[PDB]
Parts: sequence; structure tokens; C-alpha cells
Amino acid sequence: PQITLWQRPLVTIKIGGQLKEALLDTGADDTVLEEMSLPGRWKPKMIGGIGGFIKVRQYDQILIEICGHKAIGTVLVGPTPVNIIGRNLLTQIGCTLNF
Amino acid sequence: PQITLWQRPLVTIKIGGQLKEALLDTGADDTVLEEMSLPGRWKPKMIGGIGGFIKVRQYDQILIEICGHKAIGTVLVGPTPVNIIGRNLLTQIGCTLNF
Ligand SMILES: CC(C)(C)NC(=O)[C@@H]1CN(Cc2cc3ccccc3o2)CCN1C[C@@H](O)C[C@@H](Cc1ccccc1)C(=O)N[C@H]1c2ccccc2C[C@H]1O
Repeated sequence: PQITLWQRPLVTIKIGGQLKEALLDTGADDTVLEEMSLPGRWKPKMIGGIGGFIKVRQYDQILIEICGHKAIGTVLVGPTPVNIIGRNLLTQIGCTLNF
Repeated sequence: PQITLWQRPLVTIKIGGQLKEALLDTGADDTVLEEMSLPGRWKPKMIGGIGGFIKVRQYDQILIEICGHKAIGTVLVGPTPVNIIGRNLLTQIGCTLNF
């Protein structure tokens, strides 16, 4: 689909049975989800944004279906006010930026 | 152009006679440039993200070219590492997310 940017680019994602809403963010290198439980072992990582750094748990090779399209990648889970679908999974569903 | 997302989407912007590099960011409501000086008066603006909120100087009706496409609008200035072009100026140059 072609998404305009007048409102925040939110889409529905299916992740671990849960359907959550999320933001298609071209400014984000990583994908960051709000506090939830994912199976598997995790690493800790520190990632920084607009305020400063937060601590997240890094889960690798996790499956998200972003807007009807499946994608596999690294998902960081922790204290974000919104779920961010970053560039590592956007490439996978074939997302581009056009003008 | 048709910009894909394997690398960070940086572009040359030109503001105040000088060329700078900025990230194209669909998850950023507003444009925020690095600490520079701009004409006229500013107002206070609190922006939040990952890691909380920060305070930036709001300037209005500032001309900025992104890829030789001119935009006149609101640019916030504050303590950021990378200049960010947010939705407010990406809708002006007619930018969409496609997939
Ligand atoms: C992997 C992740 C997500 C940690 N990356 C980022 O946060 C990067 C950081 N860089 C590197 C970065 C470090 C840094 C340090 C100080 C200050 C800025 C900084 O940018 C700058 C660009 N951001 C990406 C942003 O697009 C993220 C976005 C997330 C969001 C969206 C909506 C609500 C809350 C959080 C974001 O922070 N956008 C905010 C946003 C951004 C610009 C203008 C207004 C606003 C409001 C809101 O849209």
C-alpha cells in the first residue's frame, strides 16, 4: 500500500498471536516493542533516542507479520511509549520512501 | 526518487546557504536540526521519544531544500546528533511510504 504521512504511519502487526498497532519508522535502525513476553534467550542492549538511552532485551530471529507480509528479524523489547517497526524489518516487506 | 532502506535514508539538505546531511524520518512528527542559528524569534517546545522528553527552540517559516525540493516551514533546533526531517516537511515534498 501507499501510505501518506499526514497522520503518524501506524499499521497493525501480528506478533506472537497478539495483534498490536505500530509505527513504520524509517528513522529507526532497530525494531523496538513495548514490554511483552517472547520465547527464547535474550541479550541486553542499551539503545538511545530523543530523551536518552533505555535498556531493552534483544531477541533474535523473531517473526512479525507487518501488514499482511511476514518478516523475520531482531526485535528489542522494553520501555517504549510506542511500538517501532524500524529499517531491519521494513526492508523485508519491501518498504520504500518515494517522492 | 525511490529510496530503499538497507542504509539510513540520509539526504543533502541546504539551510542558510550551507549544505548539511539529514535523516528522512517517518516516525518523527517534526523536523529537528542540530544546534545552529536561524533568523527571527523562537518559542518553547518539549519533544519526547525513547528515553523521555527534551526542550528545543521552535523557529517558523524557514526555507530548506531537501534534494533540490524547496520547503518553507517550522524547524526545531536542539541537542541532536543527526538532523531529522520529520513528517511536517516530508508531506510538503510529497513523500509516501510504499510497499
Ligand atoms: C531505534 C530507535 C527507535 C531508538 N531510534 C531512535 O529513536 C532514533 C534516534 N535518532 C538519533 C537521536 C539521538 C538524539 C538525541 C537527542 C535528541 C534527538 C536525537 O535523535 C534520531 C531518530 N530516532 C528515530 C525516531 O524516529 C523515533 C521516534 C519514536 C517515537 C514516535 C512517536 C512517539 C514517541 C517516540 C521519535 O522519537 N519521534 C519523536 C520526534 C522526533 C523528532 C521530532 C519530534 C518528535 C516527536 C516524536 O515523533
